[PDB]
Amino acid sequence: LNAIHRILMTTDGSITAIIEAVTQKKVEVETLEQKIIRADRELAELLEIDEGDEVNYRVVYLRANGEIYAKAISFTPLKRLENSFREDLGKIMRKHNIEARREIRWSRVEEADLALAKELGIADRRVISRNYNIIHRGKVLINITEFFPMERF
Amino acid sequence: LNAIHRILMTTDGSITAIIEAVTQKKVEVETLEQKIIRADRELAELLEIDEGDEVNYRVVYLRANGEIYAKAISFTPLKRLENSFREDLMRADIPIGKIMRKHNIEARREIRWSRVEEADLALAKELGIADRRVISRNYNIIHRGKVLINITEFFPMERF
Repeated sequence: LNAIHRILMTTDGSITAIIEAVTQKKVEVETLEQKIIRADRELAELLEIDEGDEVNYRVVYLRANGEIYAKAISFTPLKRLENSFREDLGKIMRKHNIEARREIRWSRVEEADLALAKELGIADRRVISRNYNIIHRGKVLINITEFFPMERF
Repeated sequence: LNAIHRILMTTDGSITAIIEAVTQKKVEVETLEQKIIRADRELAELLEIDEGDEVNYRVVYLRANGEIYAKAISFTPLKRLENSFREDLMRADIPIGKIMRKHNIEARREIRWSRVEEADLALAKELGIADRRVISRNYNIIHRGKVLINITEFFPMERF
């Protein structure tokens, strides 16, 4: 673990700002899936909503230079969206002046299922992964899981 | 400019966490001073409060080893605080970040400057630095649409 790796392991700051500072390039987001799904029991618990509530499920790459620096999976309860914010669905957040806090649930170094390894196009299969909530008006607004290919940082 | 300097320039995460990661040492926060001041015109404007309103003024060091990795200067209008938040601030030894976590403060940030300078002789002596370049930043923490805290931070580039 180098110094960037260790900052990634512990930070509660924007991961896009870190990527932009490291690469000195703007992050480009590619959406790989976006679906409305119904929350099961465990997802309902995580998002503090009722089982069967609608949740926006999104999978993305964050690119910088032209390489993938993160893969990110998010769950956003629709019940929780202001009507403007809903039609739009971090860029949505600075744009709407959203006040929130971040709750880092876990972070870890791991391999890196062979699927993910091939997807990201990495030789060294070590990734940092983390999970956090974005808390707005005292409730989970978004739960985010992120994967950082270590050899890229 | 290295990657860590550039991270420091833009980050909205805990500077305490970043220093502990870079050094792999625990940081100790020293509150050098905490005072009550009355806002003059420029402060009242910075904080959008009334001239004469009471402001908590706090100067802090982040040390890792025995070396200063950051100096932070904060202004916090006392009227903008709930009772228990205010008392925690008055306790003086509880870092601002911890106070906000403890009270579940939701916020956003507005950066006012983030730049490389250009440290005068006194700040250089104060930090104990040969190369005088520092990252200087200033931002407001906005809560409930108002300025909760204005924070200035100096990081000696030498230590990173």
